[PDB]
Amino acid sequence: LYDRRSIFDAVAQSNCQELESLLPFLQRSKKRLTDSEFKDPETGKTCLLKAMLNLHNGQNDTIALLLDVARKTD
Repeated sequence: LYDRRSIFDAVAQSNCQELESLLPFLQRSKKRLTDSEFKDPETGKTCLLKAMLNLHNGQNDTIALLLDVARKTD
């Protein structure tokens, strides 16, 4: 299972393994990665923006992971 804090912590630490089950999680849950559950309640930022703000030497593998997930889900 996943929630906003878990995804944010994963992308912050560049943990591509932790998000391996995000695609089947969302597909079984029938809910989009862009849904208001994943947006910040105040700023409106999504997990992608959180990943973009945490880059290591200009690289963060979880960005391509998230983009692939969002492509595949809806």
